[PDB]
Amino acid sequence: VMYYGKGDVFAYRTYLKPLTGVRTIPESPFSGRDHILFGVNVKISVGGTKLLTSFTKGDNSLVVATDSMKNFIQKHLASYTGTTIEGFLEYVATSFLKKYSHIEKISLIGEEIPFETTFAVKNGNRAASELVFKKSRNEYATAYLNMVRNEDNTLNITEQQSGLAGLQLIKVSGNSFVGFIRDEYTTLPEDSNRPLFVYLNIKWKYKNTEDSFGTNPENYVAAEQIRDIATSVFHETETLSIQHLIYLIGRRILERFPQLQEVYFESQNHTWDKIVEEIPESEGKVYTEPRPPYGFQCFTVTQ
Amino acid sequence: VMYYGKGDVFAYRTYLKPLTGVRTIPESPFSGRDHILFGVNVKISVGGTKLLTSFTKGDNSLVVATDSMKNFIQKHLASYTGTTIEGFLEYVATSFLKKYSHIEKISLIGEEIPFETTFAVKNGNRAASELVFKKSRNEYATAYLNMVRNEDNTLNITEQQSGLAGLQLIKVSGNSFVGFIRDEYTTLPEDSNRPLFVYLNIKWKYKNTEDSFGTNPENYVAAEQIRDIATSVFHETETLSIQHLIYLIGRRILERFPQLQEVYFESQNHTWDKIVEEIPESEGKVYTEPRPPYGFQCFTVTQ
Amino acid sequence: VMYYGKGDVFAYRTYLKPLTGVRTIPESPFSGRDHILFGVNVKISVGGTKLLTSFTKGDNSLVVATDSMKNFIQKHLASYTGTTIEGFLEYVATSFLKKYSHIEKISLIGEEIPFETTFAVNRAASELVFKKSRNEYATAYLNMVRNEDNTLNITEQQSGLAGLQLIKVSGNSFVGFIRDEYTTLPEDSNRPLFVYLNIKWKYKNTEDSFGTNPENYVAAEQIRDIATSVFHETETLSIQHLIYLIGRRILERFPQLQEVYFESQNHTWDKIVEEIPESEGKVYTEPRPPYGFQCFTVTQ
Amino acid sequence: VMYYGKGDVFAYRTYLKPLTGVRTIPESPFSGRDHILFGVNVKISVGGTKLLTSFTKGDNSLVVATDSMKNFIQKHLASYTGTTIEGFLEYVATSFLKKYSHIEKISLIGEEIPFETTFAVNRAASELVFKKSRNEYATAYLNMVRNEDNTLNITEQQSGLAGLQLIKVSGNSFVGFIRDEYTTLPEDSNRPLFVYLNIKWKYKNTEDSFGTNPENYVAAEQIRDIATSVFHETETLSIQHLIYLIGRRILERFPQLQEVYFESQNHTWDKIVEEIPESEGKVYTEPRPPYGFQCFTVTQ
Ligand SMILES: O=c1[nH]c(=O)c2nn[nH]c2[nH]1
Ligand SMILES: O=c1[nH]c(=O)c2nn[nH]c2[nH]1
Ligand SMILES: O=c1[nH]c(=O)c2nn[nH]c2[nH]1
Ligand SMILES: O=c1[nH]c(=O)c2nn[nH]c2[nH]1
Repeated sequence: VMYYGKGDVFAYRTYLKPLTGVRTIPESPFSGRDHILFGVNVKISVGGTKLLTSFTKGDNSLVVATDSMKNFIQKHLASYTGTTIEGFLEYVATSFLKKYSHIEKISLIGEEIPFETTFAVKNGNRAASELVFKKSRNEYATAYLNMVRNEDNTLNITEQQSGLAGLQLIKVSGNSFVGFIRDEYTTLPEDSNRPLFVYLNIKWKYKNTEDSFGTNPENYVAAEQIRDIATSVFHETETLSIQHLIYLIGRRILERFPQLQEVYFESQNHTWDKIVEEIPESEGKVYTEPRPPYGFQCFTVTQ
Repeated sequence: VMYYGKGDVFAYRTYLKPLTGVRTIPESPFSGRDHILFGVNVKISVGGTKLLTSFTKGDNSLVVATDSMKNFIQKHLASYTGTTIEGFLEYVATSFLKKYSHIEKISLIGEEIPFETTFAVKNGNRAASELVFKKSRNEYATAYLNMVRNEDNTLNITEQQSGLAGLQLIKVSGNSFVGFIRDEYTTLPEDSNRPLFVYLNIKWKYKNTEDSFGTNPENYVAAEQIRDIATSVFHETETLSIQHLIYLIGRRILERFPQLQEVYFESQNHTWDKIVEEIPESEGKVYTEPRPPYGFQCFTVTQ
Repeated sequence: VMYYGKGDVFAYRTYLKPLTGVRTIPESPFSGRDHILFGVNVKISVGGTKLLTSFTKGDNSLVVATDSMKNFIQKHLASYTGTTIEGFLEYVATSFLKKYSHIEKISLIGEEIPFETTFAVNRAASELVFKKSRNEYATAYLNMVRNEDNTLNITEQQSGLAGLQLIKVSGNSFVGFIRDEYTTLPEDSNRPLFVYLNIKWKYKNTEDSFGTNPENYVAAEQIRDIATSVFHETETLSIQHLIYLIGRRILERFPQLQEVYFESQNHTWDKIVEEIPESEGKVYTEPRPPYGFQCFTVTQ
Repeated sequence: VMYYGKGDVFAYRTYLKPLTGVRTIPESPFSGRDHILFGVNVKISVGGTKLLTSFTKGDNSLVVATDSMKNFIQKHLASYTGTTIEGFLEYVATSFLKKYSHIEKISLIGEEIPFETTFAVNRAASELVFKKSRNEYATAYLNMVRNEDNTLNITEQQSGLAGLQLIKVSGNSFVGFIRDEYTTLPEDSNRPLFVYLNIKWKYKNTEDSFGTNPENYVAAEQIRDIATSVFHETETLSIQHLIYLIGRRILERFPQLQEVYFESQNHTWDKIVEEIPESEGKVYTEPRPPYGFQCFTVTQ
C-alpha cells in the first residue's frame, strides 16, 4: 500500500448553479436544490509508483504538498460550474491528474455539510430566508470517486458511489423481533412491539457513471429522495427485524430508480430499553438509553 | 459546597398530553407540540446539611442512591400528566422533596431530545408519519429549576430558566464588522460584508414561574418561537457585530413576550475564512473553516 | 450580564523557563517541569460598563476584537518570563488591564495541554520527542478587576486538575443506603469503583500560585499522586467518603492551601460474571449512560 | 455483501493469566503484562449464505441475536485461559464457528482499553488503583472461515497500535516539494513535526500472534517505543520518510513479522513567533482543520 493526501478539506461555496429538472418519486417532494450555500468536506488520496522514493529516500521532488491539494480543492470549487458533489469530484479528479502527470490514481470523498432554511418576516409576510441558514448535524449526502491514469495517458473512473449517511430513525410501534435463536447465550426477550431505532448509512451505485453528475438531471438520484424512501418504507412495514427492513428499503430504491445497479446498507440498532410497559389511561410507555453494545447489519441489494 | 446527584438520565415517553392553545407571534408558525414522542435528558442535584456525614464519616444512612434518583425520574415521567419539560421538572422536584424530608434543596436540568417528522406514503397520499421520527442533533429546548424546603416544610421554587441551545446560524451576506480597535494587537481586517456564523444559546426567565408550566398554555414561551425570532431578526438586520445582533434579538423577544422578565445570550463566532473573493460571472465566493479560537459574547436584555 | 472574549486560544511555547526548586511530597516523584514544551489553552472574558453601546447601538469604537485578544495572549506567551500557567494568567490579566483602560474586569482560564516523555535509544527519555496526552491536565483560573482608585486586584484565583479517571479493582463498598420503592441497586461490599475526578484548590496567599517562590507552589502532578495514593490506602465506603479523605490529605500536605473542591463522577462497570474457576477474577461491562456525581469542598 | 454482528462489546476481566516470558528489545522496557485488569472492546461480524432469508423474508430462524453475540463474547472472556487479545479473538472465533454450523465466516476486532499504573505510598506502583488512558491502545483483527471440508481456517490476522500522537520539537525538515500555482506552503528546515500514528503488523506464522510461545509475540508497547526511538534518532525529511524508517526498524527487531502498515496524519502547529529574546524557543498555535495523511506498507 502506498498513498497520501489531505482530509477535512472543508469548502463552502455560495451561489452554485441550482439543481433542477429532476425526476420525482411518490415517496418524496424533492424537486431540486437552491445552492445559495453549497458546503462540502473533501478527502483526497493519491498514488503512483513514482512516489516510492518520497518514502524510501526522503526525496520530495515529486511530492505535491498535501497543503497544496487543499488549495487545489478549494480553488476548483470556485471554478466549478456544475450542480452536484458527484460532478465536483469528477472535476477535481480529472483536473488533478491532468496537472500532475506522475500521479497514477486519485480517490476522492465528498461529504455534504447541510444547511436548512429558516423563517423571517419581511415586507408583510413570513417566508424562508434567502440569507440565513441553519447548520444541520443530522443526515448528509456523500460521494466517492476513484480515477486512474492509463498507460496511454487517458483517464478513467474506476469506481463511483453516492450515499446518505447519519440517518437516525425511530419508529414507536409496528416492529417485532421474535423467533430468533434461543439457546444458552440468549437473554434477549422476544418482543412483538418494540420502538425500533436504527441508524442508517445508504449507498448506491449507478449503472452509468454519467448519471451521477447531474448533467442530465432527470437521471440523478438524490439523497433527499433516498431518505424519504427509507422513512416511507419504515412506516409502511410491520418490521420483523432490521435485516427485513433494509432489504425492503433497498427493493423500493431499485424499483424507483431503475438506473441504479445496487444499493448498500450499513445499519445499527439503537433501540431503547423499556422501563414502564403500562401507563394508566394511556397507550404510552417510558424508555431509556441502552448499554453501549450495538447490533449492526451490512447488506447489498442488486437489480 | 456539598451536593450530589445523577446526570444523563435519559427518559423517552410516548403519547404525552399534547401542547395546544398557545399564543402565536408573527415570526413563527409554531402552534403546539404533538408529543407522540417526548424525550428528555435530566440532571438532578440534591443538597442538605444532613448529608455531611455521608462525606465526613462514610455513613450512607441518609443517602438516596443516585441510581434510585434515576429510577425516580423515569417513573415520574410515566406518571406526569402535563405538557412541558418545565412542568415535568416541577413535578419531579416537588415529588422528590415530599419523599425525602432530609433533603433541603434540589436542582434539575432537563434537555429536550428532539425528533423531527418524516414522510410516508399510505392510502394514496404522502404525509407526515405518526410512527417514524428522525432524531435531531441540532438545536434543542432546555429547562432549569431549583426548589428548596423551608424551615416550616413548605417548598419554594428559587430559580427557573428556560432555553434554546445549539442553534447554529450562518447569514451569507448583510453583516459587517468594521470600526473596532486597530492597534499593535490587531491583524483582523475590516469587513463590510462577511458571512457571519453564530452559535446561539438563548435563555429566558418568566416574571411569573407559573407561566413556564404550560397549565395556561397561552402564557407559555416556546423555544420554537424563540428560534424563529432569532432567525428573523438575523435576516432583518444589517448586523454590525454579534453584540449588535444579540441585543436586537433580545429586544424582539421581550417585545413579543411581555410576560418575560429577561433573556440571556451566549453567542460564539464561527465565521469562515474567505479563500476566493471573486468568481467570474457570479456573486459567489469560497470559504473554509477557521482556526479553532472562537469569539464569544454573554449578554442579558431585561424588560 | 455583559462580557465577551475569546475561547480555545491554543498556544504552544518551547523552552519556557523551567520550574525548579519545588517542594516534594512522599506521594509524588514530582520535582519540577522541564518546560521543553509548554502548551496551554486560554479563554479570556472581559467586562466594563463602557462596553454597553457595542451591544445597544452597534458601536465598535471600544471593542477590542476577540481576534486581537487571541494575538494578545499568544504574544504574551512569547514574552512571559515565569514558570506557571497561574503566573502566565496573572501576566496576561495585568497587561490587558494596563493596556485597555476601559476594561473593568478580566477573567482567564488556562488549561494545560499535557505532553509525556518517550523512550529513545541504552534507553533513555528523549529531550525532543513527546507524546500528546488526552488524559488528565492541570487548570488555572484568575479574575482581576480595576478598582475605583485605579488599582488592580485579583478577586478570585483557583488551580486544578481535570480529567483524572481512576478505577480501584477491589477494596470499595457501597452499602447502607436508603432502600425504598425507588431502590433497585444492590448493596456491594467489593466493587471496582471507577471515578472521574476534577480537583481544584485555592491558596491562602494568591502569590503562592505564581511559582515565584517555588517552595510554595502546589503542582497538579502532586495532587494527582495524592489522589491515587489515598484511593489505594482507603477501604472506600462511597465516592463521598473517598473525596473527603483525598481533600484532607491534600490540605495536610499543603498547609498553604485554603480549600480543595471536588467534582467526581461514578462510572463503575456492571458485573456480568461473578466467579471464574480457579481465579479471583470477574468480568464486567459498561453501564447504561446515567452517571452519579458528587461536589464537595474541604476547607483548611 | 451480507453480514451482521455486534459492536462496542466492552468486556473488562480482572486477573487474566499474566503475559510473561516475552522477548525484550533495546528500545522498550516492556517485558510482560500483569493483567490485573484486562479491558477489550470487541466487534464481531458473521456471514453465511444461509442467512439470506433473514433479509429477504424476515425469517429469524437462523438469526443468532446480536445481543446473544454480546453474551457469547463476554462469557468467553471469563473462560479464556490465554494471555493476549489476539489469542482471545482466536478463542472466540473457533468457539463461535464450532457452535453455529450455519455460519461460514467470522470477523473480529479487539481494541485494548488501556489502564496505567499509579503511585501509592516509600512510594510504589499500586496493585489496585489504575488510571484509564485515552491515549494509544493495542488492536487485533482476525478473520476465520469454514471450508467446504468443514475445517476452520484463519484467512487474515493483524495486530496494531492505534492513537499514538507524537511531536518532535526540532530535527525535522520538509523542503524540496513541488512549487507551482497551488503551492503556498513555505519550506521548513526545522519544524516541530506532530504526527498521529496507527501502526499495524502481520506475522509470518499466525500462531505467533497468540502468545502461546511468548518469545515470538510482538507487543504494541514495543512498537510504540520503536516509533518514538526512531523519531528521535531521525532527522526526518517528511512523514513519508519517517514512517518508512520506523517500519524498517520494526522489521529488523521482529524477524517473525511479514509486514508493517502505517496510517499517519500531519497535525503540525502553525508558527506564530519565530524568535524570542535570549531563548531558542518559539510560539505555535493550532492549524486549520485540514490534515495531511500517509498510508504505507513495509514488507520483510
Ligand atoms: O433487528 C434485529 N436484528 C437482530 O439481528 C437482532 N439481534 N438482537 N436484536 C436484534 N434486532
Ligand atoms: O462580531 C464580532 N464581534 C467581535 O467582538 C469580534 N472580534 N473579532 N471579530 C468579531 N466579530
Ligand atoms: O459512591 C457512591 N455514592 C452514591 O451516592 C451512589 N449512588 N449509587 N451508587 C453510588 N455510589
Ligand atoms: O511530511 C509531510 N509530507 C507531506 O506530504 C506534506 N505536505 N504538506 N506538508 C507535508 N509534510
